Amino acid sequence: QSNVLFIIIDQLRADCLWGALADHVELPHLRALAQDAVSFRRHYSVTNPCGPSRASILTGQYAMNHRSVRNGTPLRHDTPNIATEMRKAGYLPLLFGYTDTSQDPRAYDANDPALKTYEFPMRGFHEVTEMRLEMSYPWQSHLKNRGYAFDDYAQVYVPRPDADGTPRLNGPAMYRAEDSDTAFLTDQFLANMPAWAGQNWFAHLTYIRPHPPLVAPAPYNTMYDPAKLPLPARLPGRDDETAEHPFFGPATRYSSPASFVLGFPDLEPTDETIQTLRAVYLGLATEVDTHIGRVIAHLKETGQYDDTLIVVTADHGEMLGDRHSWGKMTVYDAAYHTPLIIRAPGCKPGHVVEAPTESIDLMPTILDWVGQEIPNAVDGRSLRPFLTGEAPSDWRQYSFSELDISEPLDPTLWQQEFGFGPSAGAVAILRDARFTLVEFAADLPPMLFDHQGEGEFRNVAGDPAHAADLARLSRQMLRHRMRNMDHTLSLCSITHEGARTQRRYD
Amino acid sequence: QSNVLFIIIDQLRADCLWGALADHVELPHLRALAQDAVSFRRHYSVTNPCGPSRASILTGQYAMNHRSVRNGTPLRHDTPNIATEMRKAGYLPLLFGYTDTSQDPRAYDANDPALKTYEFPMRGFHEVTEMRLEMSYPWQSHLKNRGYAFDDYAQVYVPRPDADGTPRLNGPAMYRAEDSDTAFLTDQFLANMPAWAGQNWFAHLTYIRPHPPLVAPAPYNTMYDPAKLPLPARLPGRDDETAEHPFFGPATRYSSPASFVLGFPDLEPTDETIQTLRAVYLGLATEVDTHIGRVIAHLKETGQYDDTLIVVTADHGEMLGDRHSWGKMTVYDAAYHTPLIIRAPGCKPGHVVEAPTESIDLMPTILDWVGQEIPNAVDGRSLRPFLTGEAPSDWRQYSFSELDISEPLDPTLWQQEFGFGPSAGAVAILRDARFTLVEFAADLPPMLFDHQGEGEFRNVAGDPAHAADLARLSRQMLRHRMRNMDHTLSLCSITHEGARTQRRYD
Amino acid sequence: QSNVLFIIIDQLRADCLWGALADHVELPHLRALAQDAVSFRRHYSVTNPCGPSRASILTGQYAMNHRSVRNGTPLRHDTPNIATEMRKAGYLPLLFGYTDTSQDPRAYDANDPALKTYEFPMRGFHEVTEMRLEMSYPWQSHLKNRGYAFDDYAQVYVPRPDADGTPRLNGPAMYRAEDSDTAFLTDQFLANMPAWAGQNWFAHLTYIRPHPPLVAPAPYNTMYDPAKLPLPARLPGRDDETAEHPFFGPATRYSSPASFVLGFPDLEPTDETIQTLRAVYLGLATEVDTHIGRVIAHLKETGQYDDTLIVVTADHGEMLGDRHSWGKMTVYDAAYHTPLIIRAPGCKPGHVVEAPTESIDLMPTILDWVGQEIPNAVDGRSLRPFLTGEAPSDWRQYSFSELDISEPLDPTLWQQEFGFGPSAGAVAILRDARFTLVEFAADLPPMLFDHQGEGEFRNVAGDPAHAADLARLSRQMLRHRMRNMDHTLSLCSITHEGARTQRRYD
Amino acid sequence: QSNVLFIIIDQLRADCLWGALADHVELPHLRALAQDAVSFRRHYSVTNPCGPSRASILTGQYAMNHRSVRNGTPLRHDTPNIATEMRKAGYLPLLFGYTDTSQDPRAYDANDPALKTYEFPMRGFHEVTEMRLEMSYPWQSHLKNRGYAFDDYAQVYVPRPDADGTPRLNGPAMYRAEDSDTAFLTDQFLANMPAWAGQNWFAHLTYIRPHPPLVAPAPYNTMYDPAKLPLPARLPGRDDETAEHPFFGPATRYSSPASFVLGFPDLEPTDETIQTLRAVYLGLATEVDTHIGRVIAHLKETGQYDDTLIVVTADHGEMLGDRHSWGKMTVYDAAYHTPLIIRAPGCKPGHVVEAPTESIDLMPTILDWVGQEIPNAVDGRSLRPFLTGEAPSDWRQYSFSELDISEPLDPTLWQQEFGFGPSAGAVAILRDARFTLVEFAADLPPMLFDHQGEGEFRNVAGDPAHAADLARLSRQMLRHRMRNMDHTLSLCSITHEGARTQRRYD
Repeated sequence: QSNVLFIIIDQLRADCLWGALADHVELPHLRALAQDAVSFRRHYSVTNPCGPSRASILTGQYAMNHRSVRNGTPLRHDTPNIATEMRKAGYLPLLFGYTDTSQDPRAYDANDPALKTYEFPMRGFHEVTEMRLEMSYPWQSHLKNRGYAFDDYAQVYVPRPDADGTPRLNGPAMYRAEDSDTAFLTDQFLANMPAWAGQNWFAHLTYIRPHPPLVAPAPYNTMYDPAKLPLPARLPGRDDETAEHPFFGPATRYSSPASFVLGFPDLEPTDETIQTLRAVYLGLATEVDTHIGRVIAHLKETGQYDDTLIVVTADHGEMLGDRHSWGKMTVYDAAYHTPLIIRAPGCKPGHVVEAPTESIDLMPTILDWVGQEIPNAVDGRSLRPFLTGEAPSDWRQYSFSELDISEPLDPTLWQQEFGFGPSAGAVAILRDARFTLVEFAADLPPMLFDHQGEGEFRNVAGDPAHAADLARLSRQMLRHRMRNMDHTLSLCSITHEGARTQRRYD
Repeated sequence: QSNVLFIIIDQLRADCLWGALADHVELPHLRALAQDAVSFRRHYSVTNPCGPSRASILTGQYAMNHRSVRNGTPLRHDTPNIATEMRKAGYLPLLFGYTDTSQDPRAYDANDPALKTYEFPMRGFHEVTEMRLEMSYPWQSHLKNRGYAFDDYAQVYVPRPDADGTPRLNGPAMYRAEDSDTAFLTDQFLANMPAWAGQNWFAHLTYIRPHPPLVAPAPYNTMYDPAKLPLPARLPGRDDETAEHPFFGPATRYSSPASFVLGFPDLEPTDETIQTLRAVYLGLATEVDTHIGRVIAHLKETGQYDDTLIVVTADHGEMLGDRHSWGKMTVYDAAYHTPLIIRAPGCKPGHVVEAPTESIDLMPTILDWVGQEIPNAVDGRSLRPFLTGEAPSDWRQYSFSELDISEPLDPTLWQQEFGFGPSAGAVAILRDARFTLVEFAADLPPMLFDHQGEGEFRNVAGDPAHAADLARLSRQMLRHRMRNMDHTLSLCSITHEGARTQRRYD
Repeated sequence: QSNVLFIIIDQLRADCLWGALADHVELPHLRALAQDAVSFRRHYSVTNPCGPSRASILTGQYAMNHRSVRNGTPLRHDTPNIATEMRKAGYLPLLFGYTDTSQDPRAYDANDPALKTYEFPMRGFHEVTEMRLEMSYPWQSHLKNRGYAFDDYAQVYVPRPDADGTPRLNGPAMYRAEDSDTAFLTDQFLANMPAWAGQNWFAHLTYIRPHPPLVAPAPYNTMYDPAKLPLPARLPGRDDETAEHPFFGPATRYSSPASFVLGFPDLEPTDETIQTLRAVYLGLATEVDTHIGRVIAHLKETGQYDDTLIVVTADHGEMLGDRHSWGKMTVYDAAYHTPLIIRAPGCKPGHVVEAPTESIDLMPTILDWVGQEIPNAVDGRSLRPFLTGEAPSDWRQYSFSELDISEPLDPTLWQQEFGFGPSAGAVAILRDARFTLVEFAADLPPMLFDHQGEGEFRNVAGDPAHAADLARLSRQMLRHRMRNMDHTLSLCSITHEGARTQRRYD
Repeated sequence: QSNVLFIIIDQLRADCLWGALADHVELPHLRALAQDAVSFRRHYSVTNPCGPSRASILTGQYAMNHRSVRNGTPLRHDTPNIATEMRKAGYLPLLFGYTDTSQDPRAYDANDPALKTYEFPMRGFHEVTEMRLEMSYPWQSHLKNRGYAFDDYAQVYVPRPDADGTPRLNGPAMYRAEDSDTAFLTDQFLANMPAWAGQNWFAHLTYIRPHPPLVAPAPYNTMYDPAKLPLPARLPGRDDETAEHPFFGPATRYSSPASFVLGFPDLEPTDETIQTLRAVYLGLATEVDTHIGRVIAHLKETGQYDDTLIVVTADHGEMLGDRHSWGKMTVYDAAYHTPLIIRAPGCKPGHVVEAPTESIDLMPTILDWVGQEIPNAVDGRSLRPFLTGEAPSDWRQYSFSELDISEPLDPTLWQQEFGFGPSAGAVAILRDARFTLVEFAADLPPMLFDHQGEGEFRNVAGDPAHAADLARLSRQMLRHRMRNMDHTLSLCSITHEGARTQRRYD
């Protein structure tokens, strides 16, 4: 009677659902859901990459609090999360896919498998289908049982070359559409959900696609013509990007078209190459949509659609060639701006939210809706007021994101160039109505983007005419960090009668 | 072979040992130790009051990390501390006094005595003598057994009135000097240490005095003439103090001479009153000094002096009427500037350190000296290079302190006047060679004190001529927060072979 | 290169593989494995029912040590088990089916799903396929997706009635053979194991069948003619069984043919009924065998058969009408005597073991073979010496089993009749070469079965001619309990240099 | 309002307070308390020695359950004890002395001081004064400060030799009576208890004396003439003792007069020697008595006597030359029979209890009286009904004791002579109204003592006339083990609504 369906699409841009790229991709099921629900237009990931972003989404805390700042950085074992809190509400959190959680070494034996991968499922989640990108054993066994020939898992991602053996960038995937990673995970959800109907269930479905190595099964590989797509938003050359801030030198080098596909090691970043990858990515998104329609159809068929809290989002964005860069290890909005659709029984269908919302607001929304206590450790705030077309009077007027550009055992390109250590790798972003401020822990100058001017296309931090804006935004950023320190026990008080707690948000 | 003697005097100002007040107080044993050891002249508490400031000293972390931000705010049970780490080195940490540790409610039964007091001993410490200000059962029993008449513990702190019954502000204490709180604790140390000689011991001895309720046993009560003491450093009136920044309104109103003594509820803050309290305070510091000489004499007599790491400091300072304020719930240096003497076998005797040192540097110094691994959670750095007259090239160039002006269950005077909640109570101080910057989490403007100008006697943050200094120092403060986030697991990495760690400090 | 395949068949009698019933059932794959491996002929479960038996098999301890004495009795969270110990060896224990583990309430939130079922998976096991008898959600969803009509899970177990609607006892199951519980679990193993090939895997496959509610899909339902089967071994009537020991009154009443099937509430225990249930049970065993052949074929096809430790056993026996009783809540051998086949690279193929072996010997055998330390808590001993046709000189000369006939919240039929409480429900069995002794914690007399006389068909404990045998066996039983008390820390010693441990078995 | 005073005298025989030795020793304060309270005449320790016997008293469990079976054998960290349970009731358990608790290696760092001694204080106890026999640092420091000359702690226990330097067996102790171990501990209790008056306190005071090395300060050393004392109860020679059962060979050889004193390595067990040790022991018991009178006087003086639950007992007994043996590593009653006096407001003064009581009954009595839930793990039963002169109808009809004659790292004299390992060291004793039965885990025959015949002076287990009594008592012993298995979670049940518990005791 009270179900929770939490879908995370890895790496889908907000502008593909609504915005600059929306008219160049077919997303009917996601657009039909938005039409029958609440869409959040100013929704941003609080951190990057995949690991820190998921840690934040699943714990409801900023990276400065949860401290799983990089892929492989452990998360404290006693950190309250959506699964642990939903278990207190009597739910068995069902997992279809991955959580990308780096386990606490203090909670396991040194030789335990859980400490050998940063793709490991988070404490509290009950895994029904394991579908981690680097280990998709059920999907790999499915392809082997289907009669697909592959001596290595990496061979599965190589696009089919031409008849003459010539490698083809947008060549169809070695697997048919019905045997794809997207189709298979959806099939596993539909093979396991029927018996859960009637009881209160919590299902967490995580789609990797669209995501590198970029390959799509027939007909999605060529469904979109690269020649009819818009070119990425970028300055004329890679050196013009690096000229805006020295940070962009390592950023445009971190990822490339050559690292986003398998079988093309010497791949040149030409307009033909860039547009092909862009078309493959969009085809993978239409494939995800198609399979999401089947998930929705199942809820309607079982009469469970109206009695379910549906949460659809993307973990982080993707540059997609924008600003001569790929991936999400950068400071531009496209790496953080993510779609968010929430359907709840009695919500305002077709309602569009313009207020800044954060990835950390998801966990408290779910707990609020089920009627479970939100821990004080949670930095995020429930989006429930927005569901009935309203809003809280004391809402955020800016959004905040973090990044870490250090790696403890293998120094990053930024560390090799600028010479900072792994305690000074933190980057912070503050998105104000007019400005975007970027501040580094390391000895790198701030970035300032004026949306009333050139926007993200010009770093104006060195301009003395913007000194008062720079000082005001940086104090606003300083205050945010001071107002959002670890609240696990900071609102508890030791009194003569015992320990007494104060609720963080009223 | 390797002993550790860690003495902490509560509320002793740095300027009493060396500085403005040094010539008005006799501290021969502390000054003799400084002459035979290393003195740290720019040593500051990283937080306040007692509880937070004790949590920082004993954990080696900033309050932003340990999160025991106010008296009664719980400290995480799994937080590494000097006692837990010394236990790994094979030491039994002996406690003579108090730690003022607010226990983790998650680690105890709801009705446990440990959760009813914020004066409770820290995990790992083995208590030999209990001597917490609000308790002191061994000392209270010593007083009853010696035949002192008192129906309430609060009666013990009331100064002896005149023969005619007239209350006397600097009246001698009810107890004789040999029966005092200072004498009794020293006697308990000397009644228990003889059998520890020969074995490697770690003793932690904590003197409350000098500390309110201000009362000194004969002859200390009147040893210093209030009429011959210098007046406090202050602006002419209370309104001049508060005109500098609104924070000082509630800050000068938080403590008073009337709250620093027992039996004078209507006590007027006259110059006669202020100077009397100041003379009583200095008399208690001299009595602490005489008893510390007995502790040193014991080490020399047993031939344990040369083979012992001696650490002598104060937890925090005391305004003592300076700037029309009392206590340590403020932002001025007198509340944080603390004496620090370190004697180690082979140190440079009489060496004076001018580099900025922090209270969090004590725990890593002890661990380094015993040869025990310093946890990555520790924000402080070992002072060991300074002991042989050297100094690390990458050492601190500024000091950092924090305060919390909010109370979750009982709103403070600042909360009542300024309207902020318990998530916005944080204050931060950055002490640069020239400037001191104060920044609030709440919507209160910064403070800026120029030490080449009027010093602390003028807040220059609103002066346009200091706008560039203000912006530069605030970025330096922002970077400090970003460079010192929780390091418990942030330097650990999940690899294909298991979890691997990176050492924080060089 | 070093794999572990651990198969548990729930409720299969030892005499079906080799013995009295072997010639009346086809088990070719299990018999082919025995021909190419080591068979253990005197193998007994140390406890009953399913829960305590599994607890013992998975922990390697007697019920007197693990204390999970009934279905629903919690097992201590820190109890070392095969999964926790295999995780230390670097294995991810893969679960296909169930463990029937009652979780520790001290380790979970009061409202957690893990505390609402005693079928919950054991700590350390990674569940790939959930197949718990009372909740087979993947199998129930498979039947629903296949187009099977059922409004209740209990309807799935009702045998197909005749054309005219007349209920038929050995009617075929509502599901076809390819859609059965046995077939489905085997399919899930084969859908997930291919990608594990090459790496060291540990797979735990648990078959419920043969087990009530007795129903078999076509053609297994009628494959064996009830008219050509031998009748159960029993005294002439139910009252003759109860006359041997008053214990047998509640035992023959606990289970019945009517409780072993669904859709026959008034089912009479006629010879026609008893033989039909017996034929259905044997058909379910041939179905299990058939699917085990597919598991073996997969290992051979992948070239993983010779490099795998294969362990095949049954958890507990089944009375199957023997002694006018059904199930395993009794003291006769048929309830405990279980098949055991172990194949290891380099073992003696076709070797038959006659020495008494216990269910607790499985966990130490696996750990020994992988080269992982066996905890001292483990009461069982490695069967590795028997694999090369040898045996240890200090082996057991008797086997030991336990049962609990109390229920804390709902008093059993034994408690209602004899009037004992839930601290006196323990029963103990000692199987000597000649005698079997049964001793009760409650005020019920012992049982003594002389195999050189009438065997289990006559309780001779009241015969004064057997007083010396009774006294000798009871002292042997007393000594066994005293020699097998909780060894978790009893072999550890606190010394002046620290804690030192002594290995339980050399 | 509700105080708990728990005094434990180490090694005081029951027959010294009332019985065979009572007329040869002055115990006025203990006898005055018995006259104003309830005395338990059939009170026995459930295990031995000190460590196991202290673990049973403080946990309320049999050694078969708590498993700290020898000195140095760790006790599980999560074992509920009197201190942990009293902390739930809001009490701070104050310790004056020792608990002799072997800590759990799983709960501490490998190098922790707590894992280097089996005299370490039990979890939950708040140590006020440390006074363990192998340590006693406060008492050793009291001795150095008072000016006693000793270069080694062992020199303190050497009796003062004659003027000519001739060693004297009953020579006065080096220290004066006012400086003794007994006097000093009492002084520490009285120096710390005054400030606890008014509040609800729980004080645990543990006197080592009477206990080896046997030495008494003047005038106690010679207060009793060894020539006027009765000789021990024994068979004529050592070989007569050992002829009764081979166990007594190593048991009479384990301790001797030479091992019960310091400075006499070649001490002959003559009647003069034996009687001298006996007179010294009785003199130390009289000195314990004088100091207990001061503890009682304090309660009366403060008006806290009538409002306090007073529990006075001994941990175990002492052979004292009886049966040619010393100490408590034996099976005779003198090693277990201990005095027990309980005073509670409203009890029947002068009431004498004859029912069998056990050391495990103390913890549940205290918890019951304070109104705190008794855990199911507790094997003991509250003695509260007996306090008002009543007796439960389902009370004990026999008492049960255990011993362990094995040592994991250093094989005992029994292991060396009989050849059994450290899993077979358990001994069990059952005291019936007429018989005493002794059963070994190792292959040693039982002992049977008829109290209507020769008592303990003849082992009658081999007599055919006692074969039926032997079999009956051994079944009663078997049933006791089966009725008292670990109850930590065995009465908890996993249900569809969660975990539900059943109360152990009626």
